[PDB]
Amino acid sequence: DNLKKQLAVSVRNIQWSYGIFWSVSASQPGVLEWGDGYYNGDIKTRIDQLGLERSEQLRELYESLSLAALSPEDLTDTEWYYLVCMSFVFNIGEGIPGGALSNGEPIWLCNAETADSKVFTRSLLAKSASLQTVVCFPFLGGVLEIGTTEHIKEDMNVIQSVKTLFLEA
Amino acid sequence: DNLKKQLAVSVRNIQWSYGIFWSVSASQPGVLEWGDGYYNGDIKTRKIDQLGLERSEQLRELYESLSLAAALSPEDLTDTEWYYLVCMSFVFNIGEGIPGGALSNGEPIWLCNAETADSKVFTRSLLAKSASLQTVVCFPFLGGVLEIGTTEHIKEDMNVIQSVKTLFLEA
Ligand SMILES: [Cl-]
Ligand SMILES: [Cl-]
Ligand SMILES: [Cl-]
Ligand code: NA
Repeated sequence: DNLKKQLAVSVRNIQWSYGIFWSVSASQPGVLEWGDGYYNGDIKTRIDQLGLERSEQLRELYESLSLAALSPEDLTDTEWYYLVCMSFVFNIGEGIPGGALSNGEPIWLCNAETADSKVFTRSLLAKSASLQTVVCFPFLGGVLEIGTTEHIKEDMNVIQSVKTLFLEA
Repeated sequence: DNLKKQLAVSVRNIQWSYGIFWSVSASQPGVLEWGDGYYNGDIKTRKIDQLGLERSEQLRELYESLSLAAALSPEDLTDTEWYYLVCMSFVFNIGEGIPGGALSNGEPIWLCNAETADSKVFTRSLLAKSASLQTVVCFPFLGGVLEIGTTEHIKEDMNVIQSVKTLFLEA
């Protein structure tokens, strides 16, 4: 699809730090890759109703590193978490996105920064980005991930609220 | 084992910004991958470390964390350090880019104004531009490819390649 506006409305509404849609590979069944995202976090360096520009710029920088443009020194540590997630690919069963696809239900990580590296492969990247809460759930034939620098106890109403905001955007 | 001390002596001696040894994949004939490097460029942060290996070891540690005691965070790096770090991800087919070109041709490729090089010759010309790297040189060496680059404009000088190989083997 193109999911950019849906991701933006839903992340900005719940006021979390970022969202990613992990989509199933066209070529490799049961392999998740980066589909699209929205970055809603802090920046240190500077009609777009939904503030898509910084997300489009982080994407452009990722594409140039992986072979008003941003340079690497412009990013916060939270922006680097967002950008390096674009490189990640998950086998069904693998990590929190692969886990959520296989299990067919949410994985809600509180204290994500301390999660076992075999449950959450990104726990140390989360720690450097001050990301505390990370949530993955099956949605639209892929996996929707949201994370925040805030500590939020497991609340299935947040997931319901994102799916609804997403589908009505 | 490793080339870290050899790379350090030779890059620090010629006073260039960095060196990389691209080594042929054990698994894939004619594919180059990152073997080892030495970063000799600017920084913005701050047992005897004679050759200043620590920052190179820290840039490697940060790369391994990004690809899944004084560890670096991404915000700590200069734009030249980012060139050095993202090179660790790159893989080249024989014939492909300047390292693959150097392996295939069996001789040096000396890029001046590397920031303006055609992207089919030098895949990294825009990364070079963001890192203020002007001169990039690859040549076959030890069954792989040695790459050196600098923020300076240095016209083609095969005596630089001779001095690096000699410094490298006498290190
Ligand atoms: Cl020094
Ligand atoms: Cl290249
Ligand atoms: Cl030059
Ligand atoms: Na994970």
